[PDB]
Amino acid sequence: EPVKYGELVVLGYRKSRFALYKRPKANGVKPSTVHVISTPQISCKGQHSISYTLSRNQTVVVEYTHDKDTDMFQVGRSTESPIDFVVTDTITQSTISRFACRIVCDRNEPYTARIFAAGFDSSKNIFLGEKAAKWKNPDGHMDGLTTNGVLVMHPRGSQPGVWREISVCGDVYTLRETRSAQQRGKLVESETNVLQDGSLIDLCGATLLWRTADGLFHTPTQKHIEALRQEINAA
Repeated sequence: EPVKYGELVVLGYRKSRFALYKRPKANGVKPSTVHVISTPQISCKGQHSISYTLSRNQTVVVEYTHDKDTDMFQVGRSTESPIDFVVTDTITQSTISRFACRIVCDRNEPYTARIFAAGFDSSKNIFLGEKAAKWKNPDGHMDGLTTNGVLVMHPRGSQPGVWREISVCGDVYTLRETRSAQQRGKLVESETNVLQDGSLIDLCGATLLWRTADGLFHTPTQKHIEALRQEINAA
């Protein structure tokens, strides 16, 4: 009983193309207890945690727990243990993040893949410092954007679609004024962070092509070569 979620492919113009398979024992996490605390002078939890540091005092700490029905896959430029696919730039300095983003996959059918901005570090942490876009929504919960952000788009199946920012909790947002301003975009309550076949993900410095399991199983990505170049003409 082997199961492949799908595949990642680095668009040209540390490997080429990373496939994703349902790991034996669930990797996934999902958030729980929240702690809020002020301080004259970053902090977190010896577990999976995300830290939102609002003032020079108050800091929210969302401590993530084991999720039974999901697998996590981390992408970024770090080569430490928690990164599952190392992505280098697609050329000076270095734009991509060490822990760019997570791909969380449902372990039961139809094995949906969803993307989240930021990956946990070699310490189980995401840190969101003052100098980075954050907020609480009416839902009650905290959320933020990564400094550069993860941008996702999906084309019409004809193709070139619209680019969007992914928060650190899913939630789709319209682009910032300019790529990475502290001023975040606007919510899109009606779009999700689901990766449908042939979605594009810009990690800021590299682009990746998501491919659904059934996706590849019907069309080879070779036929989609021209469109991807016509569509990468969105930038």
